[PDB]
Order: sequence, then C-alpha cells, then structure tokens
Amino acid sequence: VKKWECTVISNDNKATFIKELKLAIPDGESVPFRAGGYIQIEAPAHHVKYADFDVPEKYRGDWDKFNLFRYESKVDEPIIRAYSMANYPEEFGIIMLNVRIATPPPNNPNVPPGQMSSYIWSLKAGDKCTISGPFGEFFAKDTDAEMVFIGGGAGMAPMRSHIFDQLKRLKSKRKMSYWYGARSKREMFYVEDFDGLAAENDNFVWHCALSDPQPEDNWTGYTGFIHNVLYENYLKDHEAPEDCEYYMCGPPMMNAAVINMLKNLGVEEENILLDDFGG
Ligand SMILES: Cc1cc2nc3c(=O)[nH]c(=O)nc-3n(C[C@H](O)[C@H](O)[C@H](O)COP(=O)(O)OP(=O)(O)OC[C@H]3O[C@@H](n4cnc5c(N)ncnc54)[C@H](O)[C@@H]3O)c2cc1C
Ligand SMILES: [Mg+2]
Ligand code: NA
Repeated sequence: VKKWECTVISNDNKATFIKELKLAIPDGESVPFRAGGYIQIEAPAHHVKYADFDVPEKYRGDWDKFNLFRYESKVDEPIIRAYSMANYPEEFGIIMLNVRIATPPPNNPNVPPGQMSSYIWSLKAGDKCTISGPFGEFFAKDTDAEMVFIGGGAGMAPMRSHIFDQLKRLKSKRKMSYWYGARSKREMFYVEDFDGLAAENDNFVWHCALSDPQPEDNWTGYTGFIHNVLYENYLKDHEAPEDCEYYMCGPPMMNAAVINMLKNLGVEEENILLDDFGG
C-alpha cells in the first residue's frame, strides 16, 4: 500500500450536496487502481466552518433554506475514510472523487457534522490531500452479459469509472445502460461525458430520472424514482432480466428500492453487485 501527498486541482460543486474533488498525483504518476475501486483520504486534526465553504449561488438554495452554513466541525485526532475513484485507470495522473457532504440530519440538527466530508469540503485549489491505496472489491465481472448500471448521489463516481473502463480501456461491445436518479436538473453532472459516450457507442445508452423537477428545469424527461423508471421503461418488457448483471450504487433508500425491485423480477443475488457506502 502506497501513500501520495496530492495537490487539489479543484473542488467544485456538481450538485447541491456533492463536490468533485480533483487531485493531482505527484510527478504525474498514477494510482494503479481498478474501476470500482477506492482510495482512503486521511485528515490531520483540524477545525472547519461550513460558512467558509465555496458553494455557488446555483446550489445554495437548500443551504439557505435549512441554515446549513451554521455548522462547524472540530476534529481532535487524525481520521481516515474511503472514497471511490470517478476516473477510470487510463485517466492518468489524477484521482477524481465525488464527495457527498454528510450534514447533521434535519431531524437531528445539533449532532456533529460528518467529520471527513466536512474536511474535504473545506479544501480549495492548492491545498494538499493525502491519499493511500488503492483498494477495492466492486469490480466488473468478466463475462459478455448485458450490464445495467444504476446510480444515485455520489454513486456516480464508481459508475463513471466502470462505464468508461468498459468502453475506453476494454473496448467492450457488451450491451450497457446507465440509469441515474436525482432530485432535479441542477443535481445532474457528467452529462457531457455520458452523452458523448452514448453518441459514440451504439452499445451504450443512459437515462436520468428526476424525482422533483423544478419549474426552471423545463424538464421533459423521465420523472420519478429510478427503480420505477428502470422497471417501467426497460425491465418490465425485457425478455430475460435475470441474465443481466446489475451494478448499483446510491443512497440507502435507492439501494433498497432498486434491490427489492430486481428481486421481485426474479434476479438472483449473484447478479446484483452493490457498492455500499454505508450511509
Ligand atoms: C468502500 C467505500 C467507498 C466509499 N466511497 C464514497 C464516495 O465515493 N463518496 C462519498 O461521498 N462517500 C463514500 N463513502 C462513504 C465515506 O467513506 C464516508 O462514510 C462518508 O463520507 C461519511 O463520513 P464522514 O466522516 O463525513 O461522516 P461521519 O463523521 O462518519 O458521520 C456520518 C453522519 O452521522 C452524523 N452524526 C454524527 N454524530 C452523531 C450522533 N451523536 N448521533 C447521530 N448522528 C451523528 C453526522 O452528521 C453525519 O451525517 C464510501 C464508503 C466506503 C466504505
Ligand atoms: Mg449539477
Ligand atoms: Na448510444
């Protein structure tokens, strides 16, 4: 296991509650990881204020609505946490992460904010970030079966890594689709990336479903929760959904609803691979 003291290239919001942390590896080297894998970030003792975070006005609505800038996080001893690569292995020299900020639950507002994610959200371009690894178990199976990727929230990271690894490094012709659920259009990201792959690869398609599209979205795409949209628009009519491989990563409510849906279809657990962030 190696450690790298990386430099933060950027740490921009991609969604209301998700930042994309981009890290430059020293000397241009790469972490020798597999898609679906993860690194660990370690943080020293520190103290951060949410009021100091850089959150663009476009994403600030819920932050103001719930007074999330009230929070502070004091960490007296080093801590360490896993985060999944959003880049694939031939995106060299960098580690890209998608980090959800783990705020106090709205029903429990005076408990401490999430320690490591509040630290990551405090990082700005030029800061140093120590990572170690790589690790992993959420690896793609080596078959020719159709793949169905299902993502929500920061689960975008290992899905992006997997899908790019299949199409760019493995040059796979397997049938592949990606279904991503989000609340409204501002919560979407990597749209240029996946639109690009879908235009260039006739074996790949992707869909987004919004559960609460906003008036400003002018949304005419799928609406609702992703397990309903995947079922209604693809799996219901599928001639053999039990023969696909399902790769899923999302928030806990999404994981549970998707897995329940798949099992009611008769998919067996061997064909359902969950990357559980432990929410
Ligand atoms: C293999 C792996 C890969 C992962 N990849 C990703 C990834 O790519 N992106 C990502 O976002 N996450 C990922 N995770 C999850 C991630 O490691 C952290 O668990 C996550 O960031 C939360 O950690 P934290 O330190 O911010 O929050 P913690 O300090 O662990 O707190 C978690 C939550 O509990 C609340 N809390 C604190 N004190 C109390 C109390 N007394 N009572 C009740 N509640 C309390 C906090 O407000 C917070 O919401 C991954 C996890 C694993 C295992
Ligand atoms: Mg966005
Ligand atoms: Na396509």
